[PDB]
Amino acid sequence: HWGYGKHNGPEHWHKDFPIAKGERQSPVDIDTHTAKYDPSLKPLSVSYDQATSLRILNNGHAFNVEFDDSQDKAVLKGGPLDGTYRLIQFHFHWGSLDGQGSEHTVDKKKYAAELHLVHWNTKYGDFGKAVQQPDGLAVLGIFLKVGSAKPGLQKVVDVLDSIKTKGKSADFTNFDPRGLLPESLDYWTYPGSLTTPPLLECVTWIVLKEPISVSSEQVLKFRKLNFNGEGEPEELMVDNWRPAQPLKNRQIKASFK
Ligand SMILES: NS(=O)(=O)c1ccc(CCNC(=O)Cc2ccc(O)c(Cl)c2)cc1
Ligand SMILES: [Zn+2]
Repeated sequence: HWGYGKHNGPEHWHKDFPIAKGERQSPVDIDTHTAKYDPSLKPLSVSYDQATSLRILNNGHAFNVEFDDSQDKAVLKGGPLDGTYRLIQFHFHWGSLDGQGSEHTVDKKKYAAELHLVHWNTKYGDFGKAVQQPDGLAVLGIFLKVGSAKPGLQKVVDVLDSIKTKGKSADFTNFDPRGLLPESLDYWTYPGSLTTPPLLECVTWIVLKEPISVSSEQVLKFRKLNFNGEGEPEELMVDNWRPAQPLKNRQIKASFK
């Protein structure tokens, strides 16, 4: 099916998923000098105190740390968001080299990786229904640069050996996602889509200005994962990012000056 190779990559997705050339596709390049400061935006509220992580899965495209979203245990509110959005999972997109890997770019600059904390609007009952709504999801994006290690990410790095191939999963309870956040919550926001098929245009993107630093050794372990399943020829899971798409008729708002 779809992937990140030369024959099934982003350039090919539009054939099976025509929405790939849609009105509000993601990611996009964030031109910092074109974004408009919006004084009406309310403070962003990240409430992850009662977060309940459950499992980590290699789905052949990336790895997901899944949470229990049967109640409002971990939610995102405020900012450009109306209502409550529950955290369902988080994952990353990364490159084969430190100079590439992120999906969104800042003034054309590419980061080593990008973290996506996915949340769904509770007004819609379940994730499946939410992806069919223009304001169904809220994804918090965090850029990762290479430098000093991120203590809060090590627990994720150390379990990757147990889910090397597609389809593999492992118990991953008691993980605190608050350990992956930077100091500042300053952000940029715009209406977009999922960055992978089905590419549904149901996302309110909130991208933080401040990146987090991770060590070369931590990102190197991300690159040892496989796109393939067990017993199959090895294809390293690297460069699983979609490039920037046309902004078209959209405006990016900033929470800061
Ligand atoms: N890179 S990104 O923009 O943050 C991002 C985030 C999340 C997704 C997963 C979307 N999955 C489905 O749509 C399948 C589904 C369909 C019905 C369901 O009930 C359930 Cl649970 C799942 C893709 C990309
Ligand atoms: Zn993503």
